[PDB]
Amino acid sequence: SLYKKAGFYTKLLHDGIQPVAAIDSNFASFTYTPRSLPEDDTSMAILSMLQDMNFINNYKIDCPTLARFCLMVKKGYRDPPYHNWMHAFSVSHFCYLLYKNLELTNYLEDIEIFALFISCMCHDLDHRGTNNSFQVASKSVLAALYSSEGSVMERHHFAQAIAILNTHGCNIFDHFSRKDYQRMLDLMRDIILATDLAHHLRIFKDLQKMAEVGYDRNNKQHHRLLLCLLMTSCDLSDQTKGWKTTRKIAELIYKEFFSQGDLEKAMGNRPMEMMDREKAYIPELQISFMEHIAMPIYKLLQDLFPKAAELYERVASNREHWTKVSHKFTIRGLPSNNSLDFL
Amino acid sequence: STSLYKKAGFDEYTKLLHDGIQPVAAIDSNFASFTYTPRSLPEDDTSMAILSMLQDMNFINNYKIDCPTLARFCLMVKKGYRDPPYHNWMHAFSVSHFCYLLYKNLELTNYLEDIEIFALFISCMCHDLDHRGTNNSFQVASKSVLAALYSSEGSVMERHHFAQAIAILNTHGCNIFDHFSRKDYQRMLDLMRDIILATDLAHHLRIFKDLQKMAEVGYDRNNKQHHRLLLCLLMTSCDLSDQTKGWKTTRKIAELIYKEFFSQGDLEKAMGNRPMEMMDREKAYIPELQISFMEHIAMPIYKLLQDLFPKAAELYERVASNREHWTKVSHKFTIRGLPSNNSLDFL
Ligand SMILES: C[C@@H](c1ccc(C(F)(F)F)cc1)n1nc(CC(F)(F)F)c2c(=O)[nH]c(=O)[nH]c21
Ligand SMILES: C[C@@H](c1ccc(C(F)(F)F)cc1)n1nc(CC(F)(F)F)c2c(=O)[nH]c(=O)[nH]c21
Ligand SMILES: [Mg+2]
Ligand SMILES: [Mg+2]
Ligand SMILES: [Zn+2]
Ligand SMILES: [Zn+2]
Repeated sequence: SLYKKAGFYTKLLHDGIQPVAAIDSNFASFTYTPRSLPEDDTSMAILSMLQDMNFINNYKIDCPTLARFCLMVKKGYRDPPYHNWMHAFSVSHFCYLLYKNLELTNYLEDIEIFALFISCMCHDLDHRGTNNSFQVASKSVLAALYSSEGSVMERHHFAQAIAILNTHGCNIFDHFSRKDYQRMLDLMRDIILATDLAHHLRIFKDLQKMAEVGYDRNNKQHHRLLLCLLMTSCDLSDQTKGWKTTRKIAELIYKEFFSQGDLEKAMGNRPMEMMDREKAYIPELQISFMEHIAMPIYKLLQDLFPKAAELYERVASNREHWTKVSHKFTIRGLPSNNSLDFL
Repeated sequence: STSLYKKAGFDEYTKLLHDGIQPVAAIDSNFASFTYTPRSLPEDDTSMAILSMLQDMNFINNYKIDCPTLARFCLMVKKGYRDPPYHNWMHAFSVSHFCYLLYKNLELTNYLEDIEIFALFISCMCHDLDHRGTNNSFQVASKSVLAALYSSEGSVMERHHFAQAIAILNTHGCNIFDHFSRKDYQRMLDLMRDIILATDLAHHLRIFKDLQKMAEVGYDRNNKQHHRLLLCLLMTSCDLSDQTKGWKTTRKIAELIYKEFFSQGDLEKAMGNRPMEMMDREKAYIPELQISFMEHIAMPIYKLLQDLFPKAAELYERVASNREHWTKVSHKFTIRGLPSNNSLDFL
């Protein structure tokens, strides 16, 4: 359960901004797997995506400040199996896919799309590989600061994002008007807080009604709800990839969750069944997660954007794959080597 | 028709700064005492009294606040309250005055940061902005625009009060803190959000055990959570401070509270719903409701305050004394709801 922080540029300045097709001919496709990109190329890909969406030119972002900000955000992640920089990078890449494939500019303002992308980059900053309930249980300084207001980790992720903006030479919004600077902070706060599953559960009925009635671009609340839905669709986007990606991400998720369970046991507390390597049956847990959490989010996305149909179909297909592979997975927890390759 | 409460305008200035800011002793020699009843000050003098309190606490000088901006901000906040019997500007003014009394009598500068005390006072002025004379449950039942915006997160009215405070700061010529650094401006917004949200009784009940733990172990001025808990406790003590005044005040405030609550109950009945017993003029027995409110909500707040600040003992004693007064009333009060003339002057 020990996950380290790497700390407390010239390559990016020389050729950090590349045409996205040079990264991969399939880079702007829903079939691209951003985890296939070497970690050392991810900062360049972030700048390339911001350039391709034209935010660097439109918002007059200083490229050296943007390169420093990207490197700070990357260094802001610890190394647990799942909640690491490669996860934030892949969530950011999905936001870019939504911009490139769906007609986002016809639903949201440019500033809202920009905040969604930056929020994707920052949304799990300084994650400890433990959930909100663990923060409360371990009586952590994060729980001491935020538990009374809800969403302990998410309030921390936003605080970490603000701390990077306040670091000398990293403020990518430095030249914005006081009104636009504040608008960015408010959007980042709302979007990052939307990543707490408890928040999604509380607003589900309202997202359901928005898709039922129809998206109204003149309704400010519809913009807020859509941003919440888009953010959760980016956070769960590993489930929209191929079966091999889904299988590997289950391995990473459960290695992280089971380490939390082991730590709770060492503290003399009984963990939730899903975090207990002695009780959890991964295929059943993943089928339930896909049915209750991921599939409804992508079905809502399909209802608002017809071009998103393939995402829901992929999630449903990955759910069916777990049922078919469960006959070969006869154990609780993970195998001795923590790998699901045998499936 | 008694549920219709108007806004004076939409979401007296030159006159407010003509003779300069008044020293508090010129307003009243008893202005900084726990025996002062701020509801006695004429409503037209309240904006000047707010500036006078900010000047006496040295916030205008220490933060170099622009006096015309502060005068406009004060007038916008005052105009931001509707006219229900209890949740009107005189309540926000009285709550702000109590904050000032805590500053003067409990020497808060030895427990909290200057910016925290400043945010507490501003939050007191703004904490019930645009109140409709209804509770949070009513917003959900009436399917209001406020419930549509905030019901999932709880504290519907309190999130609205904070939003209204922010809208005033965003009005041209009303941003009293726009010269603050980005870090300090954010600190002020976070403090105002937390302090206003602490006025939801459900929030107070959730943090109650932690407030008791803090009072038991002892306040630590180096502990950030202790500062946050203390701000919540002080805000709740300001919000219920009418109970620390004389019996005449407690009796009048019961009249105002129940006129407001019963109008909500009548409105719920007109909507085909059965309201809470405390809001139903046909079921409510005011002396017992007030004894319960005092014993289970108000007295524990002033007891925690006394535990943390010995000089606050007189506040707890006064609240306990007003509770004993309701026990005396319960043996000479034979009606449900309020009398037909809506007056408790028969007491
Ligand atoms: C951290 C958590 C989680 C984060 C965020 C949201 C929200 F944004 F929707 F609220 C929900 C859930 N999470 N993430 C995955 C991986 C992913 F599916 F994303 F590929 C999984 C998973 O496979 N099984 C789980 O029981 N929880 C999982
Ligand atoms: C609006 C409510 C109320 C506000 C705020 C808080 C918290 F901040 F503590 F949470 C609790 C309770 N409230 N206010 C009073 C008047 C006062 F006592 F303040 F003089 C009363 C009352 O006499 N009886 C009640 O049943 N509820 C009352
Ligand atoms: Mg998260
Ligand atoms: Mg209130
Ligand atoms: Zn995430
Ligand atoms: Zn109040």
